[PDB]
Amino acid sequence: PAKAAFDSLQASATEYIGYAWAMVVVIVGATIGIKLFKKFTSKAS
Amino acid sequence: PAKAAFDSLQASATEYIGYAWAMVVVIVGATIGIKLFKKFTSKAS
Repeated sequence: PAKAAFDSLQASATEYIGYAWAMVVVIVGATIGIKLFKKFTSKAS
Repeated sequence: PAKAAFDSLQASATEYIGYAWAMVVVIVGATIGIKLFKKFTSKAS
């Protein structure tokens, strides 16, 4: 029982890591994009 | 008669001790296993 329990728990943890990574990638890309747009547009002009 | 009676009684008691020990070993192993699984899985996560 411990075998299956721990294996399923690890698999679920890995999937959750995957979804979390996708979401943080999206969020971080958006925030760095807005910051870079602000900085470049402000300084270059 | 007392010789045989007491010897048979002691032998039967010893066998009963054996079966009882086997059963308690199984039960205690199971309960400690479930408790340890709960504790480790809860804390480690």
